[PDB]
Amino acid sequence: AFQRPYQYLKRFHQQQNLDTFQYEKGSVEGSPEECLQHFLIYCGLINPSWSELRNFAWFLNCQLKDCEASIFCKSAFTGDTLRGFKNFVVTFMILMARDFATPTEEDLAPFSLRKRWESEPHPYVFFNGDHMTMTFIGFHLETNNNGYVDAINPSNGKVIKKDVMTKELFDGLRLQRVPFNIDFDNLPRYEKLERLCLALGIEWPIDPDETYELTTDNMLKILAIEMRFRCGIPVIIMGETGCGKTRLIKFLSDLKRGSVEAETMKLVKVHGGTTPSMIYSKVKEAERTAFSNKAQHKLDTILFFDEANTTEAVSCIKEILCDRTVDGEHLHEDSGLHIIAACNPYRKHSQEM
Repeated sequence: AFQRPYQYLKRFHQQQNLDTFQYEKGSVEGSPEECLQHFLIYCGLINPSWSELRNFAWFLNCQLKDCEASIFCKSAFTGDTLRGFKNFVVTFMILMARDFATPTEEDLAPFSLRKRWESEPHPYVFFNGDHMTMTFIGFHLETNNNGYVDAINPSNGKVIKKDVMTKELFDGLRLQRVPFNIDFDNLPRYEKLERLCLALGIEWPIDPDETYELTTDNMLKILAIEMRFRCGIPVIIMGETGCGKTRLIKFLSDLKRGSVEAETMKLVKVHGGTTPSMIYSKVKEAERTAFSNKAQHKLDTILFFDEANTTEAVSCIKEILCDRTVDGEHLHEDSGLHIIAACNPYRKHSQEM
């Protein structure tokens, strides 16, 4: 997980071609401090933790794994004019990592002060695992006067990521007919559902509930959640009780299961009275249910914690997924279970209130 992004970014540091195959499964020469510094500099954070670097590492790992899952490298080999694409890839991965995991009264400074909201760009590109294409939601591309293409956002304008790549990649992908710059504010329900099921790696798209209007921001948040618990990053959703959260991942799980009538979404209401024993019991029972579902259907269940902040056991809600442990026993990485939690924001009342 820490190796492959290191192998790519070490060669990305000094501008060099990468047409030679990578992932040799053996450790090439590498030193601790050089890779540590390289991960530090390209992350954006000036004072990052170790968890943030781990999160960036797993995100790059999962993104490169998606890249090798598709046949883009093989198509580059067989078409013989597709290189330099990986440079645009890696630049965009830095961009979405900066969109993902670089956060930032005198006592709510760490908690209430939220430097980033949903009123920020979400340029989202995924290499789907079920198919051999790529999909884009949440951003637009526009050509510039220096021969390159810049990224712009809806409702405003922005000049992020100047000087990305040349025109040969654009010509190649236009030959491959991949949906670049598709605006989802004027697309019908069937096509948006097809794109969503293409992105989540879901086969045989079936409508679970037509009444669930699925906006562009809904693409962004659903795919962010799925990406978060695909790459292994803990899923904590800092949305107010106003925002629709339970319905969101209920819809996600309903699509994920497809047509089975088993129990795939376990909704645990977290609450002030949630003693730690409550949490371990619920997680263990849902973990046995996860064994059953994975063994019988090759299907992944989800354990969703509602308002997982009012309890005094938020550390219990943290250990189950940050370091993969429940009540002091190492949870099984093979088991198969997506544990997500929804944490309420922090803000004082208005003084008159």
